[PDB]
Amino acid sequence: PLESQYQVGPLLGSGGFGSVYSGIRVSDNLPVAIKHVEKDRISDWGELPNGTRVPMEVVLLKKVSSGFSGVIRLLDWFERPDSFVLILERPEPVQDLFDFITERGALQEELARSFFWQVLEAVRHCHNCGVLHRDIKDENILIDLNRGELKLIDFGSGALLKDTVYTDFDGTRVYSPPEWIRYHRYHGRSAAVWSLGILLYDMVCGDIPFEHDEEIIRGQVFFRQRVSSECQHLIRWCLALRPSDRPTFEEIQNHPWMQDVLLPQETAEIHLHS
Ligand SMILES: O=c1[nH]cnc2c1sc1c(Cl)ccc(Cl)c12
Repeated sequence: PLESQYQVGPLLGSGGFGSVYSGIRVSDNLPVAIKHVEKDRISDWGELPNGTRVPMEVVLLKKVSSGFSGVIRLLDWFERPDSFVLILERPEPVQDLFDFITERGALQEELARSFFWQVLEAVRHCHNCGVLHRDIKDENILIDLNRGELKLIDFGSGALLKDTVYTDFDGTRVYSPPEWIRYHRYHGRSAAVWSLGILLYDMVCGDIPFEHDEEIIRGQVFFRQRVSSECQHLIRWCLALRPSDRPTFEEIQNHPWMQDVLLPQETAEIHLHS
């Protein structure tokens, strides 16, 4: 044990999630990301199937790590006196969706469809595993640029999925539903669907629809870019003011805008230029 196991490269990012470095597993030259989180910046703690005091983020990542490639998988973790260190898979080359949208602007609908579909599969996988992400947004999605595959990251604001009301939240406010803003109360699935509507709008328009609380509460969607009526309808459906008026995951994936999605590799070859 100990970081004789890993060679450390450049800082890849830092923010609310901690600090993430590029890394190489010395053992087999596996590319990895190395994420440092300060103990004092951790509020939510859980314990393992084993039963040790770990950050909730480790509990959640363990529950979603395995066969599916929709989430960036936890390979290992270490405790330090003042911090935890997490070793995560690193696709190469990779770009986060926020940066991809910054570089390219509003996405063509065919591309947004494939991207949005993969996000839905990823979020469904988390929920099936009993994990609520609570911070779905472009900054928390990585693109494996050669494979055309999207991967969910930073579960540091998430929770165990439950069927009762959540009264806490520490994700991104501008992706948070009106019921959180007004009442400080939400249910996990319908909150997630709201965040998915914001993300979808973000993809086809090149920015998020709401910046202020009053915009969120009003729920009035203005399309700033040319977007098909089918896409507008799905977006408007996801952004329903009443949580029960929002579509289920099945209803989203069965929507006419979602039909005939590109395969990931088709997506990379057409849009990411493989
Ligand atoms: O978990 C993460 N949080 C924040 N950033 C990242 C991760 S993984 C990862 C990988 Cl693999 C490549 C590049 C970045 Cl910036 C991140």
